[PDB]
This record gives sequence, C-alpha cells and structure tokens, in this order.
Amino acid sequence: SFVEMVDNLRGKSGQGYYVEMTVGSPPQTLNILVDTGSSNFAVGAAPHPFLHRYYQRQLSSTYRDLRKGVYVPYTQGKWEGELGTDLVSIPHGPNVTVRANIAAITESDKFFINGSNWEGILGLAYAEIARPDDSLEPFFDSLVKQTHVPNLFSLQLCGAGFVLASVGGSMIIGGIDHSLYTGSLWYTPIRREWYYEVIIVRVEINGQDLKMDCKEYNYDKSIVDSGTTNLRLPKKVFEAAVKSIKAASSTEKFPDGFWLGEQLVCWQAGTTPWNIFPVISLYLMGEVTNQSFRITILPQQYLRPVDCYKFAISQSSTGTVMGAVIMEGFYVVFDRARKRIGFAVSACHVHDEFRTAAVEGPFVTLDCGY
Ligand SMILES: CCc1cc([C@]2(c3cccc(-c4cncnc4)c3)N=C(N)N(C)C2=O)cc(CC)n1
Repeated sequence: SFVEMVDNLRGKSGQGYYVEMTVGSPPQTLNILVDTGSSNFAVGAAPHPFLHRYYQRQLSSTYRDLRKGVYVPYTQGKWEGELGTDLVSIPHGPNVTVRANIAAITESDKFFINGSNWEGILGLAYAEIARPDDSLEPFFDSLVKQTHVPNLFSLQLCGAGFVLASVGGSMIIGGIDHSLYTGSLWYTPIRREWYYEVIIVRVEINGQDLKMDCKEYNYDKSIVDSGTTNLRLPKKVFEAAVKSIKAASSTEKFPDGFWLGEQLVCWQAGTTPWNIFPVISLYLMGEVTNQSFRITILPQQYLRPVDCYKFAISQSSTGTVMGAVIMEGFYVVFDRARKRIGFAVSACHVHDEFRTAAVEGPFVTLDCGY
C-alpha cells in the first residue's frame, strides 16, 4: 500500500532529507526538504547560485496570486518571497493533487545550501508558527482537508550506513508501514501544536543519570525536527553531556574543536573504535502521567560521517532539538490526529554486533515542561 512510498527520500549527509514534488500545471519537478521544524511550504522561485532549477509561476496555468509578500529574517541571513497558491503533488506519495499555499522565494541569504540538491522546503509543522502568521494554512492541513488522507505521517530516516555520503529514507503519508520497524511503537504526547513539542524527563550516558531537574531538558522547549541535523541541547545539559562522554572515551584523546562540532577526526577503514563511546538514552514522557520510555542511540548515530566523522551533538539557546541523527535510529510516527509521536526501532538503523538502538518502556517517574 505504502510500498510506492518506500525509499521516497534522499539527501546528502548533514544537508537534510528531501522528497520529490511537482508544482503547477504543467507539473514542475522539484526536490523539497522534509522539515518538521517549520510550517511554510517555501520554494526557490528566482535564479540563485546554489539553485539549478526553481519554481516558475508564469509557466503554470493554475497559479493564483495572493497579492501579499512575506519576509522572514533571522540570524544567518533570511528569506523573502511572494505568497500564492498552486496545484501540488507528491509522485511517490499518495495519489492525489492538492491546491496549497506556496511561498515563492525571490531573495535569500544563507538559506539554500551548495550541492544539497533540494530547491525548497516543506514545513510539516502547525499553523501557529507559519509566516507571516497563522492564517496561512500549511501544506499538510490542506492535504487532509481536501483529500481523504488520514491526519498522520511517519518518517524512517536511514542515514548513510557502511563527496558527502548519500542518505536514504521513507516518508509514509497517511499511515503506518509495519515493515519499517520492529517491536513496539511507544508514544509521547505533543505538548502543544506549534512545533512538534515533546517532554524529556531524563537522560543517561552509558546508563549514568545526568541527575538534573528535568526542567533543564526542556528549557525552554523540546522539539522533534527533521530540519535539524544535530542533537541540540540547552547549554547546561550540553556541558554535562560532553563531560560524561569525554570520560567514557578517555582512553583516546581528541581536540575540543571536535567536541565543539566543527572539527573532524579520522580513523582509516573499519578501525573506528565505536566501543569507546557510550550510548545515550533519552526518556520521553509517556501517555500515562508518571510513565516514560527511552530511546537509546549509539555512537554510530551521534558521530556523523564526513573514515572521518564530526561530533553531531551541539549547544542550543532555544531548547532541546531532536534532529536527524536522533531520528535515524528509529521509525517516527507523527500522529497528528491523536496528538502524539511514536518511536520504534527502525528496520534500517546502523549498529554493530554488541549494541543496537532501542525503544524500551515503561519506566515509572513516580512539571518537566517550561
Ligand atoms: C520557512 C521554513 C524555514 C526553515 C528553516 C530551517 C532550515 C532552512 C534551510 C535549511 C535547513 C537545513 C536542514 N538540514 C540540514 N541543513 C540545513 C533548515 N528548518 C529547520 N527546521 N531549521 C532549524 C531551520 O533553520 C528556517 C527558517 C527560518 C525561520 N524557515
């Protein structure tokens, strides 16, 4: 059923996962980054040094102007555009076509990426964080309202596994594909419908509790974001994490340029000492008040291939971000209809013959949110 949706994702390590889409009439083929960390469908629609193709409104008989501009600035650069609607389809997705909002980006700074091979972004989060405001209905809402596609989608991000390494995965829209995971799916509630916000109740390095007030883990928030490469942690949690990881791997020594995630380290062909780095367990709030469950990730996940790797755990000023390197261990279900997110061991996750990524619960925790 979702057989046609299997392996419908591709990308370059560190530069996000994208799915093929068409926009307009006749269909204009574009690769669009799948992003759970935003809520705009925004596509390059003017020439750019990093873009080799873009959305051309005038070539589309079905385009309709909303006569309204949008301007989204931030720290690095920004993105500017003009709002409109057009017919939209996902060739290796459900067999439907939808009229959706489209932000045609006419100018931008440090937004696109050189060689990433995508030309736009599909924000899969909620209207509350849409630009310019929450009246601009996001793609998935339009898709559900207009078709009979169930209000749910799931992601299997598979990473590389053994020129930036290529990655693959699957976005199953409208259902759960049981051949994509093994064992049980565990659900944590979506605390609030803007980002895909969740609550982390504790974290351990090699079974060792960091022993923090759990408000620190979600300060000022925790989100599941496919549009973020790294596991990103609040400063206080980050320092304690690195310190613990440093200890466990202190049989070998690396420069703190590595620990700061901007310096690579290299072994040569199959000699990488995985067993020297500890596993990391995040406990997420369960559907029952005082329950939780844990997802455990291996060094194969938080050391990103560049045999050279970069430390894919970094510091945050905007709360915890569970990005690709965390999702790559699991099958992640965004159950919008029941306000929840399920985690299960992925049928594609990378691991060795002594350890393996895991989803295990329940654990009883006898206030953690901002
Ligand atoms: C409107 C859509 C949008 C998306 C984003 C981004 C984004 C934008 C462009 C590229 C990436 C990216 C993803 N993987 C790897 N390398 C880069 C992410 N997506 C998320 N989740 N994050 C955290 C973002 O910085 C930022 C903004 C500005 C408010 N706006």
